[PDB]
Amino acid sequence: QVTLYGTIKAGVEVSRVKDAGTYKAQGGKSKTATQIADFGSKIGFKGQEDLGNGMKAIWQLEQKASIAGTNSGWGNRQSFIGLKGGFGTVRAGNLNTVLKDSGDNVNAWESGSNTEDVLGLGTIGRVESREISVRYDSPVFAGFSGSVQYVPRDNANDVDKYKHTKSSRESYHAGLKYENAGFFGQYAGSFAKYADLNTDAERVAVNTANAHPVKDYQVHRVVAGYDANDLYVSVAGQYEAAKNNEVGSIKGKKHEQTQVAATAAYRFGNVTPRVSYAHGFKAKVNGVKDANYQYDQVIVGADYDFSKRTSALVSAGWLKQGKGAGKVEQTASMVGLRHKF
Ligand SMILES: [Cs+]
Ligand SMILES: [Cs+]
Ligand SMILES: [Cs+]
Repeated sequence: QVTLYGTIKAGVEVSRVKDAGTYKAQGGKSKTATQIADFGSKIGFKGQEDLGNGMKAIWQLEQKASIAGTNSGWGNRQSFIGLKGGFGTVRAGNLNTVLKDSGDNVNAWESGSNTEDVLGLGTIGRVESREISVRYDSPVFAGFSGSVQYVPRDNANDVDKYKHTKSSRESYHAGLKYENAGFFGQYAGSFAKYADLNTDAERVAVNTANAHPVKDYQVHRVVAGYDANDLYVSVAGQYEAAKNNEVGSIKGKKHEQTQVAATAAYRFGNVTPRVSYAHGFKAKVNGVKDANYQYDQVIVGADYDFSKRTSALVSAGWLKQGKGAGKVEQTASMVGLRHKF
């Protein structure tokens, strides 16, 4: 058995930015942008084969396939080969991170790439990635499951494979989840002894232009709530910390940020109204308070389910980043359609 699957999703987004620094027009306000945008349409192929003993071969090849014609590539969304059995599941390939998977219970919103941070809880998801890795996922037992995942040094830095001149960027990913009676709680995190961040505090490839080497890179996320009975509520707490590891005056000093997020939704027949709030507290950068990283956002909207596979989508969002006259405000709304096949 071999299956074709995917999601086609798109809409029109209206957005405005209030940034004193970049816009001379009155009040620091940009013009209003109106755009047809793909929301992340994708297409996949997957299969499994019973090997006879409660064991199965599994594989998946998933790709970005925006209906705007902007992606190219195979295997650039989660794609793997593995084996599943009484023992649980083992997979190797371009795999979601345990943090990336936990992101499903944090940020349910659909948007284009341009509005990811205002029509979605983009910022909290900055720690989420796909990685060339191996992963183990346990069976569920007494409502408990866990995952363990690893990125090899020579996958994190191909160039240095034979010369171990740069310190290793290998990383560890792990998670622990409990479901019972509509209640859920999970822990997800990662650790990298050495890593590299851009200024937005996403991880980037070693030797990327303006990458900032760090050491002791750790992320911790806790999410909890209730999902059942037409009611959805969740709350997430995230902690990110590292040491400056770039050679210079600031080497060894502490970076850190705490983020939180909350979503609630109710199902009214075919309509699901939803609201989300998130907050980034002031970061510590080289051991000093930095309110450029602080943010506050709120998103409201609704899905209308024409069918189990097809929804109309609407949302509106209001985001504030930084403090004072350096601050950026983004407002946006969209309307959209989603079809899962
Ligand atoms: Cs998205
Ligand atoms: Cs991300
Ligand atoms: Cs990556």
